[PDB]
Amino acid sequence: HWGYGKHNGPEHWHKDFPIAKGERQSPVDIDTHTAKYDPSLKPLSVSYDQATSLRILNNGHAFNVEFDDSQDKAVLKGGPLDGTYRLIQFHFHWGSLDGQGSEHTVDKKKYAAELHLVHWNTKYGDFGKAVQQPDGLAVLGIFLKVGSAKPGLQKVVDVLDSIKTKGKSADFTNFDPRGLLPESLDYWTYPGSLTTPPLLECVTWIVLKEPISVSSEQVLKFRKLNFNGEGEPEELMVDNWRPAQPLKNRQIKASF
Ligand SMILES: O=S([O-])[O-]
Ligand SMILES: [Zn+2]
Repeated sequence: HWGYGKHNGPEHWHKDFPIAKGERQSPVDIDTHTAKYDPSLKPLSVSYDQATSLRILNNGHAFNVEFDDSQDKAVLKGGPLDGTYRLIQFHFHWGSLDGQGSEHTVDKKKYAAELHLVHWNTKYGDFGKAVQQPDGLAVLGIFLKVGSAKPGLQKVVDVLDSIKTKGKSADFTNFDPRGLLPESLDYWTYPGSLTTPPLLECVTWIVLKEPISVSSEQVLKFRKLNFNGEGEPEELMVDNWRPAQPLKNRQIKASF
């Protein structure tokens, strides 16, 4: 099965998912001198006051915080988006070391981790239908740098103990995604895909300029998770990041 090891790593995915070599693959390197300031791009609109977190799950490649997406409770609009995108889940990508973890890179600079807030276009009625469309998904990308602790993240840090191995889930209600957002909403956008199999090219990437800082110890607990199921040989959940893919003439636009 696909994973991040030498035998089932990103360099092998193409065999099972040929799209791996597609035209709008993610992630990419964000070259700051090359991105284009586009003045016709609107401010992002993040309405998360009504978000309904449900549970946290270890799915073997990361941990997903899942939300009730049966109604327009936590949504994203504006920016380069047309229509309403409902928040479904959020997860991270992190490294074995603080000098790596992020998927996206800024001027070839890698951050300690990358937060992904996954949203789906509501005119397609369900997540499953949306991944089949060019504009089915909106993914908010936030970088993590090691510094001071992030208040807002501790609730997550605390439950990781209960979902140590693959297939474990925990109740995780009343969690507010707002405590994960940076002050500024300045962004870069490009059309890309899912960063994990099936790597479908259904994403409008929205990558935030301003990183959020988290402490060493916060980051250390992510690294305690296991890719493996319970009663199996232990394999620490580390470096679950896909390297940068060719931009192939796509244009990266900037809101600033
Ligand atoms: O949401 S991204 O990792 O496919
Ligand atoms: Zn992701």
